[PDB]
Amino acid sequence: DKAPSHVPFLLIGGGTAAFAAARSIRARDPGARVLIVSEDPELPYMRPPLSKELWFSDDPNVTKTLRFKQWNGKERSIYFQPPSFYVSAQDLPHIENGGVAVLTGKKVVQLDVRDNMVKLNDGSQITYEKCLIATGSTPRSLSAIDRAGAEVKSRTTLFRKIGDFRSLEKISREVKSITIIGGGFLGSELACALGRKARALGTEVIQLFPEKGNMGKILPEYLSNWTMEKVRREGVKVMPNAIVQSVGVSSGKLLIKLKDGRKVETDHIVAAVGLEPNVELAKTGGLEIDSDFGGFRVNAELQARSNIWVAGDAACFYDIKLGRRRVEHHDHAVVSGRLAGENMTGAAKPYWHQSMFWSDLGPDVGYEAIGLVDSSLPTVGVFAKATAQDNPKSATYGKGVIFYLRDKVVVGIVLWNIFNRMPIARKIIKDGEQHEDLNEVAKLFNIHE
Ligand SMILES: Cc1cc2nc3c(=O)[nH]c(=O)nc-3n(C[C@H](O)[C@H](O)[C@H](O)COP(=O)(O)OP(=O)(O)OC[C@H]3O[C@@H](n4cnc5c(N)ncnc54)[C@H](O)[C@@H]3O)c2cc1C
Repeated sequence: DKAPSHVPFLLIGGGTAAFAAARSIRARDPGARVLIVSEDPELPYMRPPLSKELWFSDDPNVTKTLRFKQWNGKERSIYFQPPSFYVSAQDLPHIENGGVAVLTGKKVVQLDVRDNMVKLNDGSQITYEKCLIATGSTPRSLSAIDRAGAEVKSRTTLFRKIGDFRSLEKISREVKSITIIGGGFLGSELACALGRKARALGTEVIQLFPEKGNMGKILPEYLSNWTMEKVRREGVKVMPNAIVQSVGVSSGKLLIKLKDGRKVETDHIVAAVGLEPNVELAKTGGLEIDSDFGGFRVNAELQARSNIWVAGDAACFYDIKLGRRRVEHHDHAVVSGRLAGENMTGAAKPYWHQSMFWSDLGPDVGYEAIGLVDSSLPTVGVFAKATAQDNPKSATYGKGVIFYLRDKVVVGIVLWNIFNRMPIARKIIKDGEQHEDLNEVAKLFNIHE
């Protein structure tokens, strides 16, 4: 497949924000010709199932089919659309009423804003009328791993893509002990997925991290501690307050030394320690990056320059209500991709509809969030006992709401085992009231007493 020399809409990166923008552009302009350039070999696909539902499939071919059952048992593909949705890049200029093409296996390596042109890694050049940068993020590594040898590096997984799901799933069936470094939602999701697999055979899964509990940077202490206990009960050796000093090999085994003196022996490492946005194109492009939040600096309309927009993980945007931010979540990529697509077809609209976040630690435990969520912000938590419907599966102390406050106004919300109430949370954040009583506000989420 060969890119044309010119395309009206060029989308750089072939993930969630690009796919959503393509969909939005085609809705706004049913004859649009849209080219997605994607460095990966696969068509656009969603990432969340890679750490969740693909692990809970009992079909041993799931690795090949990439089809998963949602918690409620409905089956679907990780791909946003099948191959029949797309047209070829070479045919894109000619097909009547246009289409969406994906040039896979190609990376955009230079952006020339003045001449509305990009160059690919193979030396082809493509001129565009409107461009979206949707390049996503790259995993941080741990310095202790960077200092270790090549064997350690080759037995350390940075969990991002289909290839990683496949490689780690295989490892899971081969080794006796896997260690996850990182206490965030992704680390914790992998801990639960791996712990579930380990269970039949009682093999070992370790999760270690510097905080006092799982998701300690986002959740307050009570709930972070509650979450750690839940992960432990999934059959995981959880080691909080753990700072890695070094990692080496010995007797074929990986040896992890912690600052506090503890040592861990394991067969494979998964490092889930957060991300950096992929801003390589900003230097050739002369595009500003945000030194406070990372990412391309764009405005409330996701716009960087006259015919360049940025969406998804890579976009540091101005939120008129909540302030400048960069958000790295699936629904944000959907919302911002869609918005950029509308703005690329004349919309001129600001980011307004607040995107949400979720995480499931199996069919039985679910979190959703929206707005400014950071455990350093003042929080107020209101909780209750869970009913049988308060879990991710049935949706399609055991529950509660956490309010995140700034200038005594709710700027963020976390819902713990409370589903189908995101719109209420969104409306509370939108209205920016000073609430006399957050226990009264908790009643909007069916949390009483
Ligand atoms: C395992 C996993 C589980 C997750 N679970 C959740 C969840 O439960 N809930 C949630 O809210 N969020 C979740 N996320 C986060 C969510 O997937 C991301 O926020 C989302 O993928 C961001 O979309 P994006 O378009 O910005 O980037 P991506 O979807 O990452 O797409 C960027 C694509 O562009 C490619 N690319 C980069 N640079 C170039 C270039 N120069 N040329 C060509 N191609 C390029 C990249 O290789 C990549 O394929 C998860 C992420 C992972 C990895």
